[PDB]
Amino acid sequence: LEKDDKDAIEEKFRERLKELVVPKHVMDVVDEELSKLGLLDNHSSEFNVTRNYLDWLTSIPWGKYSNENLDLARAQAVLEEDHYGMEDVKKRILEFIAVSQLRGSTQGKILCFYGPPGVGKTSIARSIARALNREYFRFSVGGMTDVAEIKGHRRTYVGAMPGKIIQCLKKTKTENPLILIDEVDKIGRGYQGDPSSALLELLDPEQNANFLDHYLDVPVDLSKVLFICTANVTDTIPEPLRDRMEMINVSGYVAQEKLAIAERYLVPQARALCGLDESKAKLSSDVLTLLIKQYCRESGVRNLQKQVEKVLRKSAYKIVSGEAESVEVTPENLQDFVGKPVFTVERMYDV
Amino acid sequence: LEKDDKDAIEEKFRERLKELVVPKHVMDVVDEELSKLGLLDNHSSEFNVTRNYLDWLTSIPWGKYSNENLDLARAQAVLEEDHYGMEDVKKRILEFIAVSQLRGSTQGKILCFYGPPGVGKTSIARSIARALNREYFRFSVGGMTDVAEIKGHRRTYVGAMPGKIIQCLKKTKTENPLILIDEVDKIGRGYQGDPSSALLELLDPEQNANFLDHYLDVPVDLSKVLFICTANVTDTIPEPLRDRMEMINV
Ligand SMILES: Nc1ncnc2c1ncn2[C@@H]1O[C@H](COP(=O)(O)OP(=O)(O)OP(O)(O)=S)[C@@H](O)[C@H]1O
Ligand SMILES: Nc1ncnc2c1ncn2[C@@H]1O[C@H](COP(=O)(O)OP(=O)(O)OP(O)(O)=S)[C@@H](O)[C@H]1O
Ligand SMILES: [Mg+2]
Ligand SMILES: [Mg+2]
Repeated sequence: LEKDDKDAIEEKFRERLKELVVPKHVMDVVDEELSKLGLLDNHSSEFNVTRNYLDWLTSIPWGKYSNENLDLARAQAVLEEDHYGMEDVKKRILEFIAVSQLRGSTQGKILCFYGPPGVGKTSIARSIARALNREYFRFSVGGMTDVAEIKGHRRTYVGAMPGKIIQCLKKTKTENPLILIDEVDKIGRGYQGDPSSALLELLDPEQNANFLDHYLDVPVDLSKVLFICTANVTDTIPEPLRDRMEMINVSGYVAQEKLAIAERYLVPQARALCGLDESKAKLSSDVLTLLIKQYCRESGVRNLQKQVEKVLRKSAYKIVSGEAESVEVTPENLQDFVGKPVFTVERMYDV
Repeated sequence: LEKDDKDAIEEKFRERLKELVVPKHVMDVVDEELSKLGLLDNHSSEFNVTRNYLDWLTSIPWGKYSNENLDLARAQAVLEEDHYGMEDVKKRILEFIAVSQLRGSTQGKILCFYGPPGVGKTSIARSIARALNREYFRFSVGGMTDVAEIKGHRRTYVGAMPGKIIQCLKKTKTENPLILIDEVDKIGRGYQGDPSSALLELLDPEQNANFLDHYLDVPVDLSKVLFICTANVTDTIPEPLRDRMEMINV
């Protein structure tokens, strides 16, 4: 077993590294460690750390890129297909694809939506990632207070693994994932190395190219990512970190727009969810108008979500074991069919 | 000792996996960990760690569904006899089962109760779980501050164990237990990682499907669950969290 066994894996790391355009910072560090692996007995207690370190270091993609759809004409459709309104964020992504159409190679940026809850902030990134066609990911940071998740540990410790971003980058083979940090403003104070101190080193647009996770210390390029971050309010963020990234402000909706979203997605979205059908559980557009005028006039689009869902489920139970084979919601019933209205119709002096 | 060995623990895990209908995603992580176990020397700190983490990955049910009852009036009996009145909630759950019976497969939701103390808000939960047949579980959050309790720890720490809900879930084989958070108003805040920062990830009606626990990183779909939350006065709850979950006033 002089040439057997060890030669297999040592060749294996070659093969997996062949196709990549390995950066020169790494290519020195790799092969000498492969030599060190070639020296020692397979059962040597260190061998299982080195065999691990290569398995990560051979595996994280190095300059491999998932070519993105570039034409914006077709981008308009898919960007619109799954959300309505929100024109300014649509325009910002259109600008980004425009620039990337201009200067050849793909390139990243950072952004930070923020605004009223339920505007659609978290609900868009999946759409964008389908739009550009760069690989999606998501990574909530809410309440996190341990920097190790953004960094990893030193590999001296048993079982140490690289910071979460590297696990992402392995799991989404392309080098330019659409990372989506989330709920940034509610990130915790860990009272010993809180994460806000960490994030600045990642998110700085110029310094980002040399992020260095503690586990495998070799620098990784990261300009290509398109980070996105969201928060319902933008005061908790420390001042420099607030400086680092653009703050698009998602807008709250208005009752014309609420009705607009209503017919297009919401009612179908839940009618399929409950299994009802057209002509068995019909809703007038005037019922949808009245729900907004009376029962829900808040900036979000969750509240109306719950009204228009409950209105269906009442009909659900009212059919399957009730006496009517088909409900037909009409305005005359709503005051009882959903509860008493919140908003009053301010009609005091008609005389 | 029945010849304890690498291939034996590898088998017992493998056999344990079969009945489950695992998501294709986590199956690959398990297959890598299995090879990494087999190569690893038997007695070493890395080995016992990785064996433990793989044990947890097999222990979590994947796709098991304790049967949800379907009959309405027969459920109405068990929801009526042991708690007088409170027509609102007894009507709500009845509507919900009417839907779940209608659209085939079981499906979760989320909701919350609020009102004067002693109205029975906590009392009704176990009656519900007996009515719909979902396995019960409860865990007060009152006064809790350490966020890790609902998200575990990194697993490279010596004794780290997965967050609370996963412990709730391994013990009761259903993928759809009726978790019953209690006293949401009085979660700890203002000096350590607020649990409220974390709860949004759970209670998001749709995004919960990729809840991601620190210990076992692999996303844990839990959309089928039926959370319930209680709080005698609905003011201390920060607004974004109050958005997620429909209020009901006994
Ligand atoms: N223009 C839109 N079209 C369709 N659905 C929308 C739109 N805007 C918002 N939504 C809905 O908003 C819901 C939640 O989206 P989210 O962005 O998660 O809400 P949110 O604004 O992130 O609130 P948070 O979680 O407090 S930051 C989803 O059910 C979407 O369907
Ligand atoms: N309709 C009812 N039938 C029978 N017992 C009831 C009813 N409503 C309330 N109770 C009683 O309410 C008592 C306590 O119920 P709880 O739900 O704990 O009250 P509570 O409203 O939860 O108050 P908390 O603990 O401050 S939130 C039990 O002894 C029940 O027997
Ligand atoms: Mg959100
Ligand atoms: Mg109680």
